[PDB]
Amino acid sequence: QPQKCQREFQQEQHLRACQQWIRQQLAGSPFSENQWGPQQGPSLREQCCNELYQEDQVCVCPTLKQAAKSVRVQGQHGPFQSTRIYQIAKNLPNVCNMKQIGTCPFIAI
Repeated sequence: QPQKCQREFQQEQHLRACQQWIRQQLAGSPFSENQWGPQQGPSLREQCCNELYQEDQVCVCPTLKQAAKSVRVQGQHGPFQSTRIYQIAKNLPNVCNMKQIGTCPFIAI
């Protein structure tokens, strides 16, 4: 909503490790050893948890909704990914406390 960040976050410094680790929750990524998911890329949470905060708190959200909106869809995939994509992107600010105030206090989805 706030362009002050929605204009600086999407300007040319969106997210990836944040909107990418979630992509590892599917078959959209390879696998080798054991791990919560991205065994070959475990360094994504502590990375995104920062790569999402590095843009300040005015970017932590709802701006993130962006990097999360393009976490999969990119033309028309109907209501499917966003559902879980969000149900798994809502636990990010839970273990990556990056929103003290409450920009995107979503979860009841």
